[PDB]
Amino acid sequence: GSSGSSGMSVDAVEIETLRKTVEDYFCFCYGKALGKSTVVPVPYEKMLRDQSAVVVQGLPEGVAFKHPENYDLATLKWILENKAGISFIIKRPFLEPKKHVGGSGPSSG
Repeated sequence: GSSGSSGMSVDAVEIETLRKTVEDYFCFCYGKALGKSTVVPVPYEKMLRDQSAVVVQGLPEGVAFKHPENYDLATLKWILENKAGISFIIKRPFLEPKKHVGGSGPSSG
């Protein structure tokens, strides 16, 4: 058995929860500008190499569009604060093959 079991900080669940909120947002702005009825996952890996297909506005100073995990807890809060303003401009959809029709009806469980 364990003697001095050391869990995780209580505030930790915060810094982690914040990164998630920002992660989704980027998806909302991206999918929203596309004109779809659902959120789309922003391909950071791709956007990183090619920052033209989709632009990002409403960002702070001395910053650079990147994963919401690379930003310090401090910065993270900012994004969420001035998020309502953050916008996304789609210049062109990345190059990728479409997916064949399979099963409709997205659910959780």
